[PDB]
Amino acid sequence: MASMKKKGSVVIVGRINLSGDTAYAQQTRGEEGCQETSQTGRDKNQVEGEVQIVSTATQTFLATSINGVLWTVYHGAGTRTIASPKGPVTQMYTNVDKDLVGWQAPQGSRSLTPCTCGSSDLYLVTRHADVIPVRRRGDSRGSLLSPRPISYLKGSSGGPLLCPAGHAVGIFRAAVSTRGVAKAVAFIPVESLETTM
Ligand SMILES: COc1ccc2nc(O[C@@H]3C[C@H]4C(=O)N[C@]5(C(=O)NS(=O)(=O)C6(C)CC6)C[C@H]5/C=C\CCCCC[C@H](NC(=O)OC(C)(C)C)C(=O)N4C3)c(C(F)(F)F)nc2c1
Ligand SMILES: [Zn+2]
Repeated sequence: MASMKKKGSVVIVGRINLSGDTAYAQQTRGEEGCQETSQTGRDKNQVEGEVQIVSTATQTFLATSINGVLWTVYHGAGTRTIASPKGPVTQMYTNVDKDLVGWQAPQGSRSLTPCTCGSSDLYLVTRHADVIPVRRRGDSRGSLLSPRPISYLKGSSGGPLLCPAGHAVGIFRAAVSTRGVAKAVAFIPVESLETTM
């Protein structure tokens, strides 16, 4: 028992900048500092924006602030704490059935508003800051207007699908792949997050 290890914290390592006319990824922490911050859980970096790039020791993905909660996928974060200036922060929501977790949104983040538009013309934001049009096809599915190899979507779970007005419609969960080409995506609808809240 004496040598039983602790899994580290999720760490914010960058963000997707949507504040201007041009979407772009920004790295805010390199690999070595990420490893150190995962073990201590103490991240003194200033957080900005709605979409964070996050990492564990073994995986990197996205997390999205909606109504004061930073949300991501359970298949990325598990039950992990997130690093913050005051130390590790415990999840406030965990739902494996939805592939969903959330923590209180970091000080300095900005939150998206849940969409009430009832629109089916959506936009997926990836970890490379690509803004991909997606037609909504059901409660939890949308089609890519321009299909792409799954390589282009890998690492973007936890990112948002947005409506034309920039509201949050859902959280990207899984790619529907045929022969390595993503023609559609599965997402956690924001209504599911609102109920969890
Ligand atoms: C115990 O609790 C659990 C444990 C494990 C779970 N594993 C789950 O699925 C896994 C992970 C998820 C994935 O790869 N996600 C993305 C990503 O980027 N992840 S990632 O950031 O790289 C990351 C791995 C986090 C670092 C957006 C994808 C981008 C590219 C696709 C790559 C090819 C994979 C295609 C596959 N497609 C699929 O399964 O499609 C159907 C329709 C569902 C069958 C798919 O997408 N995935 C398979 C799910 C889910 F299914 F709910 F998602 N729940 C879980 C609950
Ligand atoms: Zn909307």
